[PDB]
Amino acid sequence: DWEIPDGQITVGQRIGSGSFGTVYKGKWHGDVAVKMLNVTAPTPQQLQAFKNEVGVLRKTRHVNILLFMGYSTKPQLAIVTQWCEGSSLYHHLHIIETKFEMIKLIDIARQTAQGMDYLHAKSIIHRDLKSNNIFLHEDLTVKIGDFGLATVKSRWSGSHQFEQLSGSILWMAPEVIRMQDKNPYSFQSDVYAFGIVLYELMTGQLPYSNINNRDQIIAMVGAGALSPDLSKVRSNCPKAMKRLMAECLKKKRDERPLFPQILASIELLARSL
Ligand SMILES: Cn1cnc2ccc(Nc3c(F)ccc(NS(=O)(=O)N4CC(F)C4)c3Cl)c(Cl)c2c1=O
Repeated sequence: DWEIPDGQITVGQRIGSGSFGTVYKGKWHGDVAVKMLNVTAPTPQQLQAFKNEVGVLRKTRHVNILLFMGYSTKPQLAIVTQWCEGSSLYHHLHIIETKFEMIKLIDIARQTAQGMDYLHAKSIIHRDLKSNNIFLHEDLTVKIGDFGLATVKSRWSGSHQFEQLSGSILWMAPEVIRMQDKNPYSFQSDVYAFGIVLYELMTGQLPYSNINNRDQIIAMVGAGALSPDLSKVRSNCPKAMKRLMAECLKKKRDERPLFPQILASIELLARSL
């Protein structure tokens, strides 16, 4: 069973407190990450819902997916994963401004597509792909996290949905902003978020960095009147990668490619470097 009994995890350094929980470094058969959920004590029905969502996590066994290791309840709800040695892509790109060579940028994109292709092959929609939950383990291996607990994060009363929106807006497909079309969360909305990660890798920037006001971003992207400025792509970005990024970012979701195609395009342009 995957529940870790209380008393076994030792909590260490606080890594950061986001919209939905706080991550600590921990000790449990070695280094681990422990994400304490920022939520009210669950009801019996909610506790079962939480365990059912852990069922989704358990479907993932792939080197580009952050390794689920266990969960806690009786201290308070928590998800335990491996500890990644290194930083998130957000930290590299936008905080410490690591200067990756293009070959490495493409390899990070390739591994991220590899993990997303695996998730979609297991019928998992990520729903919140973004660079601060893509980790570069040992500066080599991409690990994708923060897809766990979909109903917990989006449906439970008091799950900080307003703060989650602020933290996700830059990666959010126009139809997820509006929530009006049928099944707004889809493989294709994950593709759009991945296109924004491609924009981050290939420009070094967050999209819309000339628009100070998140409130204009949400309205203008949701109305179909704003999209990332691909003229910011670096001069050494392969044309085929710029073309792929534009496809993933299409406003009309039915026009975006899915990850087998994305992965194949990236593998091809990586050989052609
Ligand atoms: C520097 N450093 C190093 N190692 C880290 C490891 C994990 C996390 N965060 C984190 C978490 F602690 C638990 C669950 C998830 N996501 S998850 O529930 O979907 N998870 C994927 C499994 F399948 C279940 C995530 Cl992302 C961070 Cl933040 C760091 C970090 O900052």
